[PDB]
Amino acid sequence: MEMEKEFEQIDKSGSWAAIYQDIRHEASDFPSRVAKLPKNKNRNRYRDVSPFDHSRIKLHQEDNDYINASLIKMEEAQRSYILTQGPLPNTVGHFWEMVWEQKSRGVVMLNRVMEKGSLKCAQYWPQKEEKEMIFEDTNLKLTLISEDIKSYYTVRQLELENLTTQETREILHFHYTTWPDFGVPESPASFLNFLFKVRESGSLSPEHGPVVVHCSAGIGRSGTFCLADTCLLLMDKRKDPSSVDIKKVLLEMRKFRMGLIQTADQLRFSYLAVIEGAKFIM
Ligand SMILES: Cn1c2c(c3ccccc31)C[C@@H]1C[C@H]2[C@H](O)CN1
Repeated sequence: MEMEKEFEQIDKSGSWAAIYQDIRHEASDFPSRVAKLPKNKNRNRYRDVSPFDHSRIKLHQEDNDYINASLIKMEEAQRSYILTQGPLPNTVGHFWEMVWEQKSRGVVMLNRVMEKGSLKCAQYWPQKEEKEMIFEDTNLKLTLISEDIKSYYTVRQLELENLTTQETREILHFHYTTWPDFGVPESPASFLNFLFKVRESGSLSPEHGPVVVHCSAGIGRSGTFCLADTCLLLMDKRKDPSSVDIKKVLLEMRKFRMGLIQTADQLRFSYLAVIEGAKFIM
């Protein structure tokens, strides 16, 4: 079926939970043996969210190459994304090592450091120009260059230096700051405006490594971001945009990381975002 009328048909019939459970039943199951090794317990935020072995990002280190991060490679859309958990106190150096090694231009953050009165990720970037951060375990330096605070999101320019080679690179930090502590946003308008700002920066384009996208677990809000982006790109590429099937795209993405889209409300919100976004594109 088309999307907008399939949408109204699920609303009128109140069957979002049944649609979402079907997706959960059909989703791929691949091994995640490296994630579950005892030496990696303090590298995982949640025991039930792990990268598959076949698609995990490897650190360029011979001691321990493990990080909770996955490469989502979308062949028809010609887009790739790295989805990862919010960094932990003992993985902030690994996080920036990955950004460096994978040649990423942008980092997309969809959570606040504290939500619901608890810490959802480490404070992993500097808050003042004159107070830079050094990650001694991976030999990197990170400096805040500029910050632009808007009503729904903040954009930061960061300088990442590999202290071993003295090479430097400019990284863009796109921080969506207004996702509610509970539920999903009422309107997709600010989320879509944010997606378009990331696109306009070059961070999603083939002349760079894959964008790094995270929330707390790296599957719910993060899944919504890449699902909406890929569906909108396919609607622009194909002769028949009504052939784009958001459930089929989500199942393709779940071949590369488990659990993408965590609730039926996130699934409905993803439909809403793609529907409204397709009208603005034209
Ligand atoms: C424009 N720019 C540059 C850097 C940078 C770091 C943060 C923000 C912007 C930046 C680092 C140096 C020179 C240039 C270049 O793009 C890369 N090498």
